[PDB]
Amino acid sequence: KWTYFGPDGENSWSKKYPSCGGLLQSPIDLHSDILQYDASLTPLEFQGYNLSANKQFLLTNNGHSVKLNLPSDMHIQGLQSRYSATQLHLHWGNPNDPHGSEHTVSGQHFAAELHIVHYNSDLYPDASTASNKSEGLAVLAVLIEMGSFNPSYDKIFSHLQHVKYKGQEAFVPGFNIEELLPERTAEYYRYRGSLTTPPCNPTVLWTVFRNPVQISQEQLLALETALYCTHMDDPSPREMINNFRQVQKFDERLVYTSFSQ
Amino acid sequence: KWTYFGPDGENSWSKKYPSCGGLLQSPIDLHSDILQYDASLTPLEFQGYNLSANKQFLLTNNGHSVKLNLPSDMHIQGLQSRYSATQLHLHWGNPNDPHGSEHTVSGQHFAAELHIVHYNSDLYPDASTASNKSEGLAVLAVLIEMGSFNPSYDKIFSHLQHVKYKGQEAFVPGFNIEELLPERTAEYYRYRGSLTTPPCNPTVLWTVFRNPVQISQEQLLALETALYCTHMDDPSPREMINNFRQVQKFDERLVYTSFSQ
Ligand SMILES: NS(=O)(=O)c1c(F)c(F)c(S(=O)(=O)CCO)c(F)c1F
Ligand SMILES: NS(=O)(=O)c1c(F)c(F)c(S(=O)(=O)CCO)c(F)c1F
Ligand SMILES: [Zn+2]
Repeated sequence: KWTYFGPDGENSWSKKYPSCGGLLQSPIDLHSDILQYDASLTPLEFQGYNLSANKQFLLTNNGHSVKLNLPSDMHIQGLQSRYSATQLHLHWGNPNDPHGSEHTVSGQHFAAELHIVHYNSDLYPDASTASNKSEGLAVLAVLIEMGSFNPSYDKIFSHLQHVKYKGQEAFVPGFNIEELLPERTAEYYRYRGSLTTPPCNPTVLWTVFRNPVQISQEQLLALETALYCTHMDDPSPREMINNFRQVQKFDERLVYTSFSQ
Repeated sequence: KWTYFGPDGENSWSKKYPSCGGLLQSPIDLHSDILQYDASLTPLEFQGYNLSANKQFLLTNNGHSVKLNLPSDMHIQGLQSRYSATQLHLHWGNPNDPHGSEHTVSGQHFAAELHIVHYNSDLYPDASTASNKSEGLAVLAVLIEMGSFNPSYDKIFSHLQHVKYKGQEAFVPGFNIEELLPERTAEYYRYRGSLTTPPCNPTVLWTVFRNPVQISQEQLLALETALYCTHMDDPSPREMINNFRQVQKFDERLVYTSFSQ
């Protein structure tokens, strides 16, 4: 299987996953020279993000990240098709180099990055069918930096203790996923790109919010140190750290912004 | 048939060149979390770098960078063996994006990068032999920013038109190679890494000088429009632009600095 380190690391993904060496690869550096204001980029509307407190949602350690399954009535309104949620998950660095976002801004990482994955439910029945198809996916990316304690992110992080090892699963009671989004979600970067993980299909409409969220030093350290990418009984355990892809070349292309200011 | 762009680009190099997916890969981003001062890193001495103006040195297109062959009596003093020079070459961007260094510093690219490749001549008869042996090679890297015209670099750039296509060769009169190095060569970054091109052997002792040199906008444009990766008669010409590898993960590796700060 693929990993972020050693022989099955990202320089080797294209051997079993040819799209990882093809066009439109993500993530990318978002820097001034390639930004272009596009007045067409109006605010997204987040529908069904207030998940029933009476429902429980599956949290899984899948050996690559921690993922929370989301219901298909949750969706984004404002794009060419309805894009329905399927899962969220995170990417981070490590305590010695706590700079593990996937996208960078003017060459700089953030501490971590949250992805809320949606699929084109007008065209496809589910995210696995959509993922390799034209206009299949839309991902929202939130950049995460260290700062004040974030009660909303703790609604996920308080369960990490139950998903410590690969394959493990816990349930999270519904809460308002919109609380994980930053201020002024009207301000965002938008470009066409790819999954940042195998099979790297170039099927993702990216929206990366301009403003980061904050979590505390303790929360960031918790995320960096809670999980393993190996099964519980593995005699050679490995910590799940540095689970981000390096930035990809992006030449003669623009990233559109909904802000000029 | 490896390239820097498209289907045979750097995410695919490991399909033919396994070490490109292995450990110790270069280049890297030099940033504070991975730096450590090392007082044992004393100044290098550059011996036989003042090449006779009455002698000439072969410049060649190899379809990857322009390389200038260097004589083996040119060498570095100060490492744990004598390292004798073999060649120098460059990496650069393109006219519309002059940001093609390989190493970055705190997430920023420089305009271009000069590599002066040396091999351990105490142990090996030639750089090719050395290149697949541990610490077989020592490369000096100079970061190049856009600035003032540089007459010394122009001693190379003025000959580019005789080496416009793959396989072409030209002769460059000797000059003092030390004129290509920056100020305060005593301050450098040192780490164990790899070739930045196929076959990506993890056999380089890297020294990246702290301080950049300048070349002008017109010199960068000349360099970025002078060369092709393809033969003269190729019916599908490809410009030699953007010939730099993305930075590589580097964790549980430190970069040692000969400067505190
Ligand atoms: N990092 S990323 O947001 O690019 C990304 C993933 F990591 C990811 F795992 C999926 S996926 O929803 O698992 C594919 C459908 O089965 C994605 F669809 C996806 F887009
Ligand atoms: N730009 S770089 O300096 O790291 C570099 C290479 F990438 C590189 F491949 C070689 S190489 O030793 O000629 C090829 C070995 O078969 C080099 F010699 C070399 F110096
Ligand atoms: Zn992701």
